[PDB]
Amino acid sequence: AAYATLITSDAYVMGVEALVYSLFKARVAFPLVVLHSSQVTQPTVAKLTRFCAPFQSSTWRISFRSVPDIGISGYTKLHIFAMDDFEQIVYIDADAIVLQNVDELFDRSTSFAAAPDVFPPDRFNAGVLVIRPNKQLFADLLAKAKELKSYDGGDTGFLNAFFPKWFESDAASRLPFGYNAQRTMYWLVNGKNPGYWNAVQPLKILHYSSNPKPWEDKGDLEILWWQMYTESRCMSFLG
Amino acid sequence: AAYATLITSDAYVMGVEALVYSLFKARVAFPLVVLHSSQVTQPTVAKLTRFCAPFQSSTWRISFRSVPDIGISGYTKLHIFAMDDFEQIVYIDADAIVLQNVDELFDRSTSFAAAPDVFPPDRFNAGVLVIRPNKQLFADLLAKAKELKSYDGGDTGFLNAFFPKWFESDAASRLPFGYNAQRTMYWLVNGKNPGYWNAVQPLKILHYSSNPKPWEDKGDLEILWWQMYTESRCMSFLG
Ligand SMILES: O=c1ccn([C@@H]2O[C@H](COP(=O)(O)OP(=O)(O)O)[C@@H](O)[C@H]2O)c(=O)[nH]1
Ligand SMILES: O=c1ccn([C@@H]2O[C@H](COP(=O)(O)OP(=O)(O)O)[C@@H](O)[C@H]2O)c(=O)[nH]1
Ligand SMILES: [Pt+2]
Ligand SMILES: [Pt+2]
Repeated sequence: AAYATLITSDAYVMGVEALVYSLFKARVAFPLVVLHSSQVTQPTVAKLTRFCAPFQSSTWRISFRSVPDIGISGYTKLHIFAMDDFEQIVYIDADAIVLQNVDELFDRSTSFAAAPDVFPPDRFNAGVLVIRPNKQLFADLLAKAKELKSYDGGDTGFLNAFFPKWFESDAASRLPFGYNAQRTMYWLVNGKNPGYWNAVQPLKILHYSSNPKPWEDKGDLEILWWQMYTESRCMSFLG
Repeated sequence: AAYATLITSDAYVMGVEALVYSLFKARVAFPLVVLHSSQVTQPTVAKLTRFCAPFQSSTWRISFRSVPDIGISGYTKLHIFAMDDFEQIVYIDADAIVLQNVDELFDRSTSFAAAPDVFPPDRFNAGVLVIRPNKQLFADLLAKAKELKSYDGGDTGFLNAFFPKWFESDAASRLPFGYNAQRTMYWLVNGKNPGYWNAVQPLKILHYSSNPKPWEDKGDLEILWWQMYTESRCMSFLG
């Protein structure tokens, strides 16, 4: 079992660093694999590998894996389904941070789990996926991605077309919102109805969906992201 | 089995009339019970009973039932759980309209079903409920409503505190969004991402949540509500 994340552009390296460190703080008991695609230049990989070295120990390994891009690079995320040297992968977008240990995600007995999106709430968001690799399933996702249109133009829209009955699936396959709390909801409800956000408990993974990404630019949640990233620099360089 | 709706103020009579007529157009094969509470004056009841008379036939009965208010009138909706001369009730808010026959809602074998809210998407909205009356459950809702706080100040927040594990329940108890398509989502996504709304298919019940209510005041969905209400006047008075 492993955590995985993904970087397909140099610019997202800071998101990966914030995420890596948040997993270190949470003391996750499972290794992490960082997938990087062709468009990520080698210096950025080396910089990221250096950043991560002080968090390596006998009890937690961070490893790196080159993966090829998948165009429509928008589908590069599909590679997790081919990572079949692992029985189970918990995948987290690089624009997310872990606030609390989520090791219990690996106790779900299902081949595919995801949390609801906000729009519409009976579809899932592809930023947090608990999957069991299956190279045959991977081959079918590759094929069907030349046939199925996505309602949001990206991997979330595609994966919902490939799994249109996710809302009907068992509770193991449907993660509570606190495992993928998208800031878009906070943006929309904080000024008027802050109680809607406070009802998301426990809040374990904060997802910084939509744009700009916090490293591309000061709301309360963005402040929380900068708290985590800058602490990660102190601990990497000075710890 | 019956459809039920609720009016607790004179001002909502137009919402009830739009809803009644939309159920007539959809040719629902189950009778409708309109609950009215103390605050609704008798003339408004008589006017509503007159409005509904041309839709009475040997094959569809609309009936009226006086119910007492339940304060915190915000909980008056809880009366559906005491309507135990019916095995099953499909409850619909008066600020909703039915676009397509929903008779299949009565085929769900569950005691309680509801559709997700948008905020957060793992809680349910109380505007469309498929329930099995149970006077004992009703007594407990009455009692627990003097103990449990609601995160939205109303019946939706209360019912989610009373049923906190709804998201984990089986598919029978979790209605697709198209059974309670709240216009708040359309308001929010139409200008930027209209494809999010178009992905809600089939769209069978349109819910005009938030304020103003369309009869209290011209977007595309409000135009759709006025199309239904004014047609209902023509058919009532002239048909
Ligand atoms: O320019 C990009 C776009 C995407 N990604 C990777 O693909 C994931 C999904 O894209 P993104 O999170 O930006 O989309 P959103 O969540 O806003 O829909 C990101 O988190 C990264 O892991 C990336 O590395 N660089
Ligand atoms: O002033 C009111 C408020 C509520 N209701 C009834 O209670 C339901 C729930 O209230 P509402 O739909 O206005 O709330 P919202 O959907 O905006 O949260 C309404 O649809 C009506 O059936 C009513 O008749 N008059
Ligand atoms: Pt993301
Ligand atoms: Pt409503």
